[PDB]
Amino acid sequence: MASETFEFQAEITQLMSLIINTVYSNKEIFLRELISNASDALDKIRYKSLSDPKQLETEPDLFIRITPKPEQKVLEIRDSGIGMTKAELINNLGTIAAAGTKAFMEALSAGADVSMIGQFGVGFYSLFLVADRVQVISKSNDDEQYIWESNAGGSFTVTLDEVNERIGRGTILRLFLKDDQLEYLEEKRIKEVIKRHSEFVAYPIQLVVTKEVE
Ligand SMILES: COC1=C2C[C@@H](C)C[C@H](OC)[C@H](O)[C@@H](C)/C=C(\C)[C@H](OC(N)=O)[C@@H](OC)/C=C\C=C(/C)C(=O)NC(=CC1=O)C2=O
Repeated sequence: MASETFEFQAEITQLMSLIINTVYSNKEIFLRELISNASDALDKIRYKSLSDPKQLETEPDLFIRITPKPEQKVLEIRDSGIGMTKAELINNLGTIAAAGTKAFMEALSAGADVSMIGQFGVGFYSLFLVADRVQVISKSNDDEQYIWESNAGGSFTVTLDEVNERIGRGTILRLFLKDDQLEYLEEKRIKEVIKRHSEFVAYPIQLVVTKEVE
């Protein structure tokens, strides 16, 4: 319940500020980036399990799941991958990405397409193309479930999770969509973005759709 507050390394702050404010036209690339991250996390729990099969037991099903939450203007991207500990959330989302953000920012200033962001290993931050706030909710086998929260400002919070559904293992990216990016809540649009940029994914991609019965 009591949150802890941390400062972003200056370079990450710089990268986020640029992305949340950019008028780049191909914002849909965020979904490919987050699906790729989900796939990586799943690769890692699968590989870890080769020599430690009990690691799968916390969530035997390996999947990527996409859930639009229209009333809240939220889009969730979930995986049952390896997940992240508290220390991992703090270090990797707040500091380790710093250098990668610098080289990528230099490439941007030179004319690189924002879509290159994954090749510089900082594609997580592409979520700010469509969202002005994010909660990363994560459960590693090695720690409790935690919430990392950022609004692209210079600081982020980490809080022990006593408010969200239990995930057996893995991560939820909960995107709070900008008012002009609500198209990414629609089933039709989501399918077309997946089919276009994520053709070769080794894991099931599940879409959770809410429909009124008549
Ligand atoms: C190859 O590893 C990747 C790294 C190196 C490093 C951070 C990996 C991380 O180390 C603790 C875990 O091993 C890994 C399993 C966790 C994820 C991929 C998370 O995604 C999900 N769904 O768990 C991702 O998002 C919340 C966290 C950070 C992503 C960043 C900063 C990024 O921008 N791009 C990156 C994409 C990557 O694939 C990246 O830096």
